[PDB]
Amino acid sequence: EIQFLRTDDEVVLQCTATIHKEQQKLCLAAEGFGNRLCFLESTSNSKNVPPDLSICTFVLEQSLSVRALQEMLAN
Repeated sequence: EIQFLRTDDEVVLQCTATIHKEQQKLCLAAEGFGNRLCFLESTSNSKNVPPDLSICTFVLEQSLSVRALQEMLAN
């Protein structure tokens, strides 16, 4: 009944802002071409300004354990 985040699923990372006693919802965005630095795209003001979700989505490839990751990195 409750869905589980599984690998190969496309997701967006959202964080909440409490600036000046206002709940602002922001997503983690990055433009791979050009500036590699990540920035935030606001999604709480979708009524006034459309969010650019095209560059805020990530795909979860692997969910290896810590020990399995260490063995990966050793080998």
